[PDB]
Amino acid sequence: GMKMLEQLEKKLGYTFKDKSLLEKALTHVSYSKKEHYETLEFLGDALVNFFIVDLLVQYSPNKREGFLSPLKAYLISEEFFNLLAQKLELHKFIRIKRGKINETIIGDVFEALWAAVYIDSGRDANFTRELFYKLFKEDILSAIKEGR
Amino acid sequence: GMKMLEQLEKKLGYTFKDKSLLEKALTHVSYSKKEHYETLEFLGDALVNFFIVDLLVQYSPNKREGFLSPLKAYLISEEFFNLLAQKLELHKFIRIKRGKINETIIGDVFEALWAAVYIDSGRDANFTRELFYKLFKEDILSAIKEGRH
Ligand SMILES: [Mn+2]
Ligand SMILES: [Mn+2]
Repeated sequence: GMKMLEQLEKKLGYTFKDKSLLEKALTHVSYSKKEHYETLEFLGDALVNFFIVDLLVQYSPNKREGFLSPLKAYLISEEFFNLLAQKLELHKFIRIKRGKINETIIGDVFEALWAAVYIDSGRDANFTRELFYKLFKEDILSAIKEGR
Repeated sequence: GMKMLEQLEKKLGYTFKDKSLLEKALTHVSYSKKEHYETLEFLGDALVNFFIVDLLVQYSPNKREGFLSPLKAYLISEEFFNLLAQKLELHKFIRIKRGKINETIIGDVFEALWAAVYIDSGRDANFTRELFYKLFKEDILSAIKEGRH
């Protein structure tokens, strides 16, 4: 919606039913102490961590946990979440006040977005995961084979 | 006086399409080096983590990260995981060698068990989620209102 949201949604590849759901995920507490992303981030943290270990398990030509922890630490790293975030230019949609966006914050909004997509889609974890793979399964896969 | 190998499906309310997927989850290295639950439990960690957290987020009274976290470390602890497995008599079904099973293998088999369901199901996160909740949604909410840890 609005003169902005519609554009994040086309990059996202998903249009929301509840627009304020999307907005809450992009909004820093500095902007609204009443409706900001902290709780969605909490959810999206577990959600995304799940999406990525799934790809990790599914792929990865080595299956011992001893191999899986390292790339995993990377794939959930703030550095890698910023990488995927860049594919949506998320810095551009975040709602913030007295202060500037960060990698960390971009990292937390990213988890928040996915939690609201999950929820907005009626808590549809299979669709959400696929949305996620459409967008990022390519990088995640290139990552695993030692992609800087 | 029957149903030794399993009974566990009727507990879960789910019949596996591939039995060796359920077998794999309940199998520890000491019994089978070929297929033990190691990789599933890795998945299962992340799987059950999200089931619990999703519940936590909608049902806890305080939606602040401050209050959610200490509850969350409880609800995904081996201790509590065990209390969830006791409802499955999971120990009963584990294919483990020697005499020491322990509390770490069990919550781990608990973890690898909901990952095997996930996968057997054709990766249906939603169905697996509800299947999970039908069995423990009860105890998770409860534990939220008492608030431990
Ligand atoms: Mn975060
Ligand atoms: Mn574990």
